[PDB]
Amino acid sequence: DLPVLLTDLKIQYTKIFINNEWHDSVSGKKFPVFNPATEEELCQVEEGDKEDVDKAVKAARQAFQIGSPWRTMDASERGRLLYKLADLIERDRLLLATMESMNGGKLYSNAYLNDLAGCIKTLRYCAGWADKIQGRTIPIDGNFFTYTRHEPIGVCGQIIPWNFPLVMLIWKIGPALSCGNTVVVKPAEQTPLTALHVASLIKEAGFPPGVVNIVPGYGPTAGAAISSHMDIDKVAFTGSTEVGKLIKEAAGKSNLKRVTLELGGKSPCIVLADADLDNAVEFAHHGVFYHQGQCCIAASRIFVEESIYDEFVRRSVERAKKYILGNPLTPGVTQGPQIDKEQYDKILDLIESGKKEGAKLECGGGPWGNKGYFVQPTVFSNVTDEMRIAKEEIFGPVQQIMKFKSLDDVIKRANNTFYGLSAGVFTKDIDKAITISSALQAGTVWVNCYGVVSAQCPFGGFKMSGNGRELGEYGFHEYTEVKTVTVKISQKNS
Amino acid sequence: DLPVLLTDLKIQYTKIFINNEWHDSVSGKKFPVFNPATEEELCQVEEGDKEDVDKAVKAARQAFQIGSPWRTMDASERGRLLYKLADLIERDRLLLATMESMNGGKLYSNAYLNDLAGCIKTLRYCAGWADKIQGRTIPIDGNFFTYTRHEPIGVCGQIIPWNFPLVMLIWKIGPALSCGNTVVVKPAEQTPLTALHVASLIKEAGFPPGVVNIVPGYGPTAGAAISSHMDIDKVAFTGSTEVGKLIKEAAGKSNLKRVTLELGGKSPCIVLADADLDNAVEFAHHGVFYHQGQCCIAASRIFVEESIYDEFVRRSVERAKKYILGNPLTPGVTQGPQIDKEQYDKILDLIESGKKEGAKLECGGGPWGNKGYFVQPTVFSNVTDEMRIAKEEIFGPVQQIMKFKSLDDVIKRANNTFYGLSAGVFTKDIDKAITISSALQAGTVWVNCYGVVSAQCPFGGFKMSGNGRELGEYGFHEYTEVKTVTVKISQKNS
Amino acid sequence: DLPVLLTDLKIQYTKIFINNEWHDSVSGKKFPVFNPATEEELCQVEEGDKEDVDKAVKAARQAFQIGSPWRTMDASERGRLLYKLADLIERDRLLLATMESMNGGKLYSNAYLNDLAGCIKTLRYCAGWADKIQGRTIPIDGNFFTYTRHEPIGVCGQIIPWNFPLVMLIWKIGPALSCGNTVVVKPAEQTPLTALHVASLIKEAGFPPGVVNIVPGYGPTAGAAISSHMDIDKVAFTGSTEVGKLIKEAAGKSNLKRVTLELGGKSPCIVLADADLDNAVEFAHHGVFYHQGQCCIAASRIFVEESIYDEFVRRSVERAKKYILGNPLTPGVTQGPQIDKEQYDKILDLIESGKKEGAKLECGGGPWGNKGYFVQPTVFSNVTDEMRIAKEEIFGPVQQIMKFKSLDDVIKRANNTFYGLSAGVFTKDIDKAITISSALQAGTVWVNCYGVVSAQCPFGGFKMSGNGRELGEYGFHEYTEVKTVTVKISQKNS
Amino acid sequence: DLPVLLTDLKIQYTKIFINNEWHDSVSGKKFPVFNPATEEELCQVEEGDKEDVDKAVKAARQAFQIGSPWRTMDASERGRLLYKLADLIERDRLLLATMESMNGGKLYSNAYLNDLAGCIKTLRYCAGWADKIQGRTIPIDGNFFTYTRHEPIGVCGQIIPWNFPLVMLIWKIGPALSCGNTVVVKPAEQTPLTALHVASLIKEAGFPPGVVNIVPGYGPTAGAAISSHMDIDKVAFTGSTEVGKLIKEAAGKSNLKRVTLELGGKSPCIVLADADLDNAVEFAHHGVFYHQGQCCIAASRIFVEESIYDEFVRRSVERAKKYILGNPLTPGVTQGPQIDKEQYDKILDLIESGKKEGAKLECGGGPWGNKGYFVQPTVFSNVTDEMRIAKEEIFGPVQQIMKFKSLDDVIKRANNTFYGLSAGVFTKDIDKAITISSALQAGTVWVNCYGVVSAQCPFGGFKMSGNGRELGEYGFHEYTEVKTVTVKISQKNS
Ligand SMILES: CC(C)CCn1c(CN2CCC(C(N)=O)CC2)nc2c1c(=O)n(C)c(=O)n2C
Ligand SMILES: CC(C)CCn1c(CN2CCC(C(N)=O)CC2)nc2c1c(=O)n(C)c(=O)n2C
Ligand SMILES: [Cl-]
Ligand SMILES: [Cl-]
Ligand SMILES: [Cl-]
Ligand SMILES: [Cl-]
Ligand SMILES: [Cl-]
Ligand SMILES: [Cl-]
Ligand SMILES: [Cl-]
Ligand SMILES: [Cl-]
Ligand SMILES: [Yb+3]
Ligand SMILES: [Yb+3]
Ligand SMILES: [Yb+3]
Ligand SMILES: [Yb+3]
Ligand SMILES: [Yb+3]
Ligand SMILES: [Yb+3]
Ligand SMILES: [Yb+3]
Ligand SMILES: [Yb+3]
Repeated sequence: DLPVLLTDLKIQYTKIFINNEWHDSVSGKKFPVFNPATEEELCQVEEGDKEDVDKAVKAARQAFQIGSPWRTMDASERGRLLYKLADLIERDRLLLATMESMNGGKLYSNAYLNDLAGCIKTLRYCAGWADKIQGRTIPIDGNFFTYTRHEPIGVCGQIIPWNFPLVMLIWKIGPALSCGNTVVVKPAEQTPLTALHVASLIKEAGFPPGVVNIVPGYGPTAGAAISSHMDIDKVAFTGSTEVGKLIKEAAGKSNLKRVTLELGGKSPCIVLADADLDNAVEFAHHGVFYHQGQCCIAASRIFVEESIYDEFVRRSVERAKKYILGNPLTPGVTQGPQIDKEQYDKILDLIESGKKEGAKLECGGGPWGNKGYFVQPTVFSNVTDEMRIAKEEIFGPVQQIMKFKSLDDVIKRANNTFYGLSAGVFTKDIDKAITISSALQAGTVWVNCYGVVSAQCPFGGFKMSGNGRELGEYGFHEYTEVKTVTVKISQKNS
Repeated sequence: DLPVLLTDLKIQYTKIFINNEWHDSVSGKKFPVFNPATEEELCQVEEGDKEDVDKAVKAARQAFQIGSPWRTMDASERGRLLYKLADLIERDRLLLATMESMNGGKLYSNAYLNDLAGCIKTLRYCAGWADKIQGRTIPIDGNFFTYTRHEPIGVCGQIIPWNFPLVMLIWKIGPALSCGNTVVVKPAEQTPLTALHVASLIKEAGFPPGVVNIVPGYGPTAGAAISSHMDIDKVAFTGSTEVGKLIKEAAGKSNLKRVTLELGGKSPCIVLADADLDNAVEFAHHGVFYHQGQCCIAASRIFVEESIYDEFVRRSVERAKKYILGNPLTPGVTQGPQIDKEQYDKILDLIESGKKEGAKLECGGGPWGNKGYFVQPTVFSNVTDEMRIAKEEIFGPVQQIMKFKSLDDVIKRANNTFYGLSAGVFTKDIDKAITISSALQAGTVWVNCYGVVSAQCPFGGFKMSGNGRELGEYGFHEYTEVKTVTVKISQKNS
Repeated sequence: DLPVLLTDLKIQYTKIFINNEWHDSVSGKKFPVFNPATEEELCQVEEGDKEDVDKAVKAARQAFQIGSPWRTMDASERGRLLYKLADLIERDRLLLATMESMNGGKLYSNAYLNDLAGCIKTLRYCAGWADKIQGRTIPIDGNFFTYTRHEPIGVCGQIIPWNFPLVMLIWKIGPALSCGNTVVVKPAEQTPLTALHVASLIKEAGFPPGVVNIVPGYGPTAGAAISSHMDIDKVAFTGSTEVGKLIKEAAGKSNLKRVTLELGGKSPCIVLADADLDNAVEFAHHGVFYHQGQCCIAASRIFVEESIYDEFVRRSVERAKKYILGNPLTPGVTQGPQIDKEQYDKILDLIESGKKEGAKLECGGGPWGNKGYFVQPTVFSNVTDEMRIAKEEIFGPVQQIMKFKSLDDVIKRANNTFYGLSAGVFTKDIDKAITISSALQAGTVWVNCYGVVSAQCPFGGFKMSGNGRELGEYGFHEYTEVKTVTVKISQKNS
Repeated sequence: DLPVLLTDLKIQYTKIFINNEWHDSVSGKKFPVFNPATEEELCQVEEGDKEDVDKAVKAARQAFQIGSPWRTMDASERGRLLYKLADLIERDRLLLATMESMNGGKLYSNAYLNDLAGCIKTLRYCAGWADKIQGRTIPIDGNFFTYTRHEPIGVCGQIIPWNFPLVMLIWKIGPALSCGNTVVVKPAEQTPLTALHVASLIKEAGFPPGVVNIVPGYGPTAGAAISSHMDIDKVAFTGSTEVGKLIKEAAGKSNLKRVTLELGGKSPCIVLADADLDNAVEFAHHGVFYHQGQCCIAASRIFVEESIYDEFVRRSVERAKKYILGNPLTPGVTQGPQIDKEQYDKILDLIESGKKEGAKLECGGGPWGNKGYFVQPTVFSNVTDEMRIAKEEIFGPVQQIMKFKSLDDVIKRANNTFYGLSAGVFTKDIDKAITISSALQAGTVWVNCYGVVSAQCPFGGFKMSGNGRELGEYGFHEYTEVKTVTVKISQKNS
């Protein structure tokens, strides 16, 4: 059931958010925000820089001080605030989904039914952990009483990507706040709008001032200022592996701040001859085409056993030829635009290498429309491991299909990459499902499905697809700092 | 009870250890190892470089492959191997302590009674975790069965310091092996000898070849090769904050390998007027003077409430004037040398800044002897927060004592540093012990004691004193990589 | 004789200049330009970035191609264009000086009589070199005819400082164009306006399109894009030593582009007992106070022989107390503001270290007015070599005076710095003038004067005050690339 | 006429040379030096490191002090010392050529007749410049007397390659010493021996102590110590473009030391249809095959007009098939080994890409012998611009031959590279020789010859083949620092 907003969307919040008030940039400058489906400017937003990241950090530091309201309130009350924030987002679900769809080029049905549901559910999940973060008492050698505190780390810098602006904002602030941190958030330059609306709801919910600060701006200026800042205790980043390496270097050079990264992928699927073919086709399809291919976990290499390869390719091409391109706000439209020109260019470039290096083009392979950053859904068969479209993250609607005959070999081929975010295995055989998923060097392995992500389980990459995990019980460890307290006593007893 | 070796020590193992065999360096070169108490060359050891770090990593990678003996053996058998290795070290306790004492300038009583006991106990602790590392089953939304595997990460590069060579070797390899990793270890250039003996025992114990590789050599060559290597999954390092920043940058630039660091400190003690004065004096003393001040956790800033300050200083100076300097192998000797000339120079330099910047010199303040890197135990009173001896890690036998009158102020002063490894609080008041230890930005806080370290509890720094934790249940998390497996099912039931 | 503009200044040129046309920024953004005497915004200018630096470089590259008008025109015609440009600047002298004075906080008398005269004279000087740049014929061994061509290098990136915007623009483009290069100029963010007016005159004079491109914007964005650009053959920069090191690193990492730097100073004067005291006082005064101390060559350490030290200090303080602070456009005003807040802050910070570290404050030492970045002219006597005000470039109206008794010693003290831009020697003795000036590690040494700079002689630093020389016959070498052509012949004759 | 040494060579000088005395390394370590034709160790040499580079620099700095013998001696006497050093090298010509041939794998006829003749001639050339380095007197505006001093820069760090050890040592120290600098030289790790012999002759000739210091050792240790050293005024380096970028970055980060680089090439020849075909074949052949292809200026891309392409290829292959591989000390042998395994590997790797990417292999293409680093002389025809063997410097005996039909196009292809060291043009037409050589982006262009290098003319690269020039009148500018002295006078007269 898909309700819609019964009034044109008005853009209201466009300023820097620090200490629960709206700030103009120190420079005075603003920057444009565009709608990727029309290339039209939607509004202008205040441009944060080093100078503004400093006001946000001083505020975050102040709200983190011993004796402050955020440090002294019950953990259950931190949880309460988070639940309240989720209720408010549920209240503004129609406007946030529309804003998300219009700003981020995201199908409104997905924005409303998937993105907003996931934001609300993940916040509610995080809220429940707040008063269940516990340390330990430990039977140390000698006459001592030893316990641990799982304290918040402190001021956390959090850099949000443009592909899932609201979801990723909540994946970041949810755990960080549940554990008792304060945050300085830099949403993507392309997609700052939904974050600023959420900021208004953070103020409404009653979070103490300085606990969440949101500084829209550019990666090279505001993002660099975060990663190199001397009083930021931790940085979290989701984005390309390329920028991830710069983040990790900047932390090193500056103050050795803790770093977690969720980066790109070139995630493989392995489809065995005994698999339910239609199920494998459908999940692998959605796996690569979801949100215009703009997912870190895109199933961008599909290995299919030789004897069912032809039939897999046929059914796959058939599914890809059913899309309807257009503005993501209109019902019936099933493929929106790419986010922007850089991405658009990179994708078209990569599609050309495919054709040129000699992959079989099954459909698509060019742009679409007179306005927007639209790419036709594209399928390549007979792709080989040396081709650019098998090595590089495309981040576009471009599916690679490959054959294999030997299982040992295809696992080595699946693993033969610096990436390692996710993978898929399709088979009816118990032993193969368990042994293959154990052998894949990937952070999440799906068996007979793909792209199943939930707040209850940890998510992150092996190798250069990331450091650390988000969500689940695990993700909450990355947002605490462990302190051991050891007290001399006259005599211990077990 | 202090038994000794009834024969002169012979140096036996001096080569690179890869695949359970002894290798000459690829270059052919060797480097000298000296005895810091006599400045005499003890032997020559094979010098590992990039080219040799590569042979060690290829071996570690091979031993980590799916289907290998180390990957397929029962976790309980990994535990068994570790227990066996501890029994062997217990068997060679006399020779290892002597080697440690002679190579590292460490008092033989401490080497035998503390270092060797700690190595054996910590290995036995780690051995017991091997088959108790568990993942989770998770009640994800939707019709799915989801579980996690806590897999080993892979090839771990581990860089050991010179101050506690054997203990730190075991803190590194214990957890790493218990979790199922393979390792490439680079002991300190000053102190490679005990590591190479342990390597012989790793072979005797029956570890599969390639599971532990030990490559002696230099930081700038062998250490840099580890930190920048493209097929090393994680690096662990203990040493200075300065080198720690280079390690973290190199990981960033190369392959985004995971990084844990245990770095320096400028650890404070706060002594309240109600404290047991003699107990506080004794622990603070040992806190700074242990092993010639060459401890990351040195209690190098001691803040004492004004009304008991004079009496604390008097008793402290009294204790410091009781040492007997000499070769650490002779009974009755209670202070050995510094490790080497660089450290010796840095310490004497820093002692001069004290005198010059106008701290009150209470005893010591110069070198000792005609041979060795000996520094007189040194105490400064009326030290202030701006002095070099209050800001910089000395890593030498040099105690700083300071007064305070206001508790709020002294906590801010304690916290006013980029370091954050440890701290001490001395008081009889429950509320003060709990509230002060909560307010200190330090990884371990001792109450009415100092320097109490055990395998059962996690150890690591806040801020620039480190990233991550070692030992305890916690340390074992840093040596696993979490994989989520999500399986489509027809219907789930709770 | 000081004529003035008989109409209010209107700001006309505010856009990016590429191929002799005005361009909006690719982003669409603009940035404010302020008047430092009132803190009022004067106008907004188009903000160039990487994306716009690329349009400028492609244009510069195209105008440099073999067969193009700029490459094929007579060298004498390049000279003609430069003379014409000087005539045009002479025509617009009143408006350019006013614009300079208003935008850069520069006394109008100096702007009109010194800056504009220097621009015109230096351009005319450079114009005369164009057809007098010659290579060589060389009597190589063997039967060959060998000659050299002194070709232009190619596309030169030139980054202009804010202290002398027009003068430095001409010091850069004059030689570069005379030698036949094409340029991409990034004026200072504070002072882009006069450059854009000159650009209009470059178009009027008839330079081929693409020979001069001017891209206003920020150092970290537009300046970094220049220094790291892959198709820029050379970068010239005047500014702080700090940024200079980044420029030189960026050139290294990118394309090994040639680099010339004119950086800061901490320039000394040595005043001997036999000097003409009044002359030494007057030149040393102007030496440090010229343009609010905002000169790379500021005489910021004045060493005066003990027996005339007191009298030198008295006369110096007397001269410093005669200033009249105010807006630089009003006659009678003799000290304008500092350029901006960062500089203002740094200066006030440094003045405090003086007082605190215990220099004798003779006058000044605080801000002035309710608007503007005004600092009172400040004099310190009894300054010593360890003080911050003796080691750091202040770049403000702050004079340091020091005593000496031994000539050997004071030369070592003069030289005891990483800087080395300039120095002054005041004496009546021939031998002392020659021997002292030979012994000073400085690029320009004045004898019985200071701050005498002319187009005919080379200007640049020793040590960390710069690499290379500007102006004179010398400066023209830094803008050519030497090609040797060796032709096989049957028989050579002398 | 080829005389030989009438006794087996004995290796005599193997230590670090500082202040005209022989020093053991501070570490105590030595490193092996091998004979590339037999893989046999020739001797061991003292290994210099940071710690030893510091002793060399302190010595160089002391010898450069005002009032020292090297600073105060007549320039003509610096010249005299250099002439004397050349006479001594002429005296030891037989032993130096043998040492060169044995250590560097260089044909003895070439070592004796070319390398040693070039060393002696270039030193004699440099000696004659010493008292002919002059500054200027300059007609500055105003009443001033202005002159310039062309002073030595100071301590120059000089890093010598392994391909022409003695020649390049003299190209570096000749100009540097003639201008009055002091030097710290780091010969290649492969080829330190001839440098150390020359050092003995520098002492014999009577150079003041500290004027030349020679520190054998490794690039990553001794070479890095030079490039990053804080009291070294300039660094000169010849080697790969890759290391060149590190040198230039290190200078930037450290002390902004001046930098000159002579780096790799991928130098083209253009052979027009009207050329003397046999002459073009012979020079292009020697151009690529000289010293086993181990020349920066290797003619590694030969473009031949279509109508004479086949005949050029035939004649070229014919010439390449006439070599005799073996130890370079035996008469009749015409091709020695490659310098070492790394180079050997890189060359064989690159030869494989040729075959694989589909160039026509005309002869060679594999290794030779059971000992040594020998590669068969290799010729490829029908090479195209995208192939690895057309883009990458091979530095081995591997000739690339390509066709062209359009002159405009082939000049663009010649220029379409980041390299730019040299080029060759073969034609009988005056206009084509002049216009083509003007259009080539190369530092040296030969017409109807190749590889003609002499002390009288400047040598260096455009683009990423280097910064600056060596030899000729020009090279001497890179070893001076210009000081302007401006003296106030009552009245000037022309
Ligand atoms: C990493 C994430 C944002 C991917 C988005 N996504 C969703 C919806 N998504 C948002 C709410 C999330 C939450 N609960 O927070 C649950 C997951 N569905 C997907 C995908 C997907 O990337 N791919 C490849 C898919 O195939 N499908 C089906
Ligand atoms: C970090 C560590 C190596 C410090 C060494 N240490 C020990 C003995 N040590 C070795 C075995 C370790 C184990 N169980 O692994 C237990 C701890 N005792 C100490 C200290 C100490 O540094 N300081 C400051 C002290 O005051 N005391 C008393
Ligand atoms: Cl477009
Ligand atoms: Cl478009
Ligand atoms: Cl000593
Ligand atoms: Cl000593
Ligand atoms: Cl202000
Ligand atoms: Cl102000
Ligand atoms: Cl070999
Ligand atoms: Cl071989
Ligand atoms: Yb952009
Ligand atoms: Yb378009
Ligand atoms: Yb050392
Ligand atoms: Yb000594
Ligand atoms: Yb600014
Ligand atoms: Yb103000
Ligand atoms: Yb090597
Ligand atoms: Yb071999």
